[PDB]
Amino acid sequence: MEEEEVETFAFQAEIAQLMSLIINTFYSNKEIFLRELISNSSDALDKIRYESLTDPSKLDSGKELHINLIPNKQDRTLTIVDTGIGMTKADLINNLGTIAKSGTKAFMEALQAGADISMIGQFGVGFYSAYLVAEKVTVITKHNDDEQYAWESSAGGSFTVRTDTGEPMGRGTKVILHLKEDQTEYLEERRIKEIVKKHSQFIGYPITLFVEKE
Ligand SMILES: CN1CCC(NC(=O)c2cc(-c3c(O)cc(O)cc3Oc3ccc([N+](=O)[O-])cc3)on2)CC1
Repeated sequence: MEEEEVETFAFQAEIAQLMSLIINTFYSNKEIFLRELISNSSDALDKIRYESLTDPSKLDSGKELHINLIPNKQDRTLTIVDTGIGMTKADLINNLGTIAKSGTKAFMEALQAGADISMIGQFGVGFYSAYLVAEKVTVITKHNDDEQYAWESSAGGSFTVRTDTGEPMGRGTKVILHLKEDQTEYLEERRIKEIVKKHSQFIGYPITLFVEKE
């Protein structure tokens, strides 16, 4: 029998409030969740690109800087993979839920008052837009300085972090959105292409959509 250690963390209170607001309120324009993922991937890819200019060995773990979109209609997941700089364990714990974000309160107030959900990116809390469409999010990540880790949450106020025993990634971050049953349009090729074209046209890294043959 294998033994695996898990650590469970509480979300910072306002982040938990925001997650409940995002999950339990209807919003139109939920398609912007993908813009937010691609934008975060692009930022991570920038980080490794710049780091590699001085230290080409930081690319030992993979030279290609790109984003892959992987819809899976069998398990109702949409996976966004990038070969950006990746996150350490401490980064996941800190950056994905335990540390307050200065934009969370302002954003909840904006939203309450009728701001379009598209505004979320501006408030620095765009990652949480995943919960517009997903009931559960898993973030698997590998930084050159750390082992591969998995973060996961179904909201409800906690997340977990564990060493990832799944398929090794060279470097980068994979976000797996377990979509809500009414949000399966985001597994369709045409819809994904539509929303990438509408919202993610100036990503300066290649993006490839992988479509399972029907
Ligand atoms: C010290 N650490 C600091 C963090 C550095 N890594 C990254 O920035 C990073 C981000 C991602 C990264 C990613 O490649 C895709 C994503 O969809 C989300 C990511 O991380 C984020 C986590 C939180 C937030 N947020 O809430 O604002 C935004 C992005 O992968 N690597 C690595 C060095």
